[PDB]
Amino acid sequence: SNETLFSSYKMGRFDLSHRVVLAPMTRCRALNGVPNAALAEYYAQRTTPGGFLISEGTMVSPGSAGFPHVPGIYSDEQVEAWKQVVEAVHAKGGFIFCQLWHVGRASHAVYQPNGGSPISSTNKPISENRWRVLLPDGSHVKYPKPRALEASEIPRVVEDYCLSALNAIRAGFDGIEIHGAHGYLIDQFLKDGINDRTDQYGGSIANRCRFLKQVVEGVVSAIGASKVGVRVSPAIDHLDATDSDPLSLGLAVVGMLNKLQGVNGSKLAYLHVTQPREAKLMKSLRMAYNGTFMSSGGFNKELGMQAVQQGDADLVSYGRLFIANPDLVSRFKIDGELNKYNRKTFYTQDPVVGYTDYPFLAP
Ligand SMILES: Cc1cc2nc3c(=O)[nH]c(=O)nc-3n(C[C@H](O)[C@H](O)[C@H](O)COP(=O)(O)O)c2cc1C
Ligand SMILES: CCCCC[C@H](O)/C=C/[C@H]1C=CC(=O)[C@H]1CCCCCCC(=O)O
Repeated sequence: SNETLFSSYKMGRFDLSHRVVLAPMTRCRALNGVPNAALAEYYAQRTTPGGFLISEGTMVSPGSAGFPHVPGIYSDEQVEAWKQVVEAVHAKGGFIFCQLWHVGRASHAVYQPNGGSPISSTNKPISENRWRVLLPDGSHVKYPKPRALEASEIPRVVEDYCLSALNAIRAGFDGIEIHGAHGYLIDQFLKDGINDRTDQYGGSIANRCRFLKQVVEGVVSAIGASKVGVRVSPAIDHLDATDSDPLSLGLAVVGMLNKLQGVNGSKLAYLHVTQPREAKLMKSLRMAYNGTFMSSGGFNKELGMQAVQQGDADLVSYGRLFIANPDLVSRFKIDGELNKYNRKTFYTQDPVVGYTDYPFLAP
């Protein structure tokens, strides 16, 4: 009860100076899928010594994008271009994980090779009321009808995750995070409100987890458990990703990861859980997971401070506030003022405006 957001922490290999984490955040500045100086600049600004960072969602294969100008890690060109961003982070003594991202059905023909259909667990489109895919021209259109995968096809998509993880390390990354949240590919298998499968990848809760299990297994096999994080969001309806019982789902995922750590012999870097914005559900998964717990969603300083003090979380990741405040860790420390975030420049392509030009705190 004497631990705070500013207490040091040992994350297996990595000795952290504090608990404030940069949440993964799509910003769409990686023009044409390739990272650049602007990304290096933006992440560097946000780096503190012993500070932990999570990169924006990063493509694992052609077709895995549902956003314009998001970066990839499947090609050599991408690997080489990422090096500057990581080196920049390492220079300032921070740690960085590449989030491995497949959007599944949350895509468009535009982002698909040969203009194909996005792949998912189901053939059902995302409903057309609340949700629209954003296109390179800035317009918003309806999500198309996806193609459900053959069972035989899945081991290949898992191999895409392996290569991406192997590239990430080769590019200098300290590790990777599996994006299994927010209604993207993995979540489309996890949630029974999407996964209408007949086979071993659907039905029972154990069956809905089988996809993630394999993805986590293959990646851990490739680069070691200690360099792997997993992000899930059991209670988030984004893109029609509902479950009949989110608490049982979360606990089935938590349970899966525990029972995997015996099979491997080593612990994962962390489990990353996002809240929408009961609170029993979070505390429940925490007690249940044997390892580091990074909690996310709607946090400020006081909430983040009390989460650590009470043992609800080891680490707390910040999204919206970290965009507006490159030196957020310092601002929290001295209880300083916070810059407000501008929504309009979240997903614009400018290297500077709304991206790196958020001012540091004055001396
Ligand atoms: C502009 C923006 C982009 C985001 N992109 C991602 C992403 O690529 N991958 C991911 O797992 N979460 C993404 N998120 C969700 C954040 O990781 C985080 O969970 C969310 O911002 C809620 O936390 P907060 O209240 O501190 O902002 C994004 C959020 C925002 C606002
Ligand atoms: C001005 C707001 C634009 C919408 C941006 C929104 O935060 C969506 C972000 C998506 C992009 C990548 C992701 O991984 C998604 C984040 C999921 C946010 C879910 C909302 C949580 C809640 O229910 O409070």
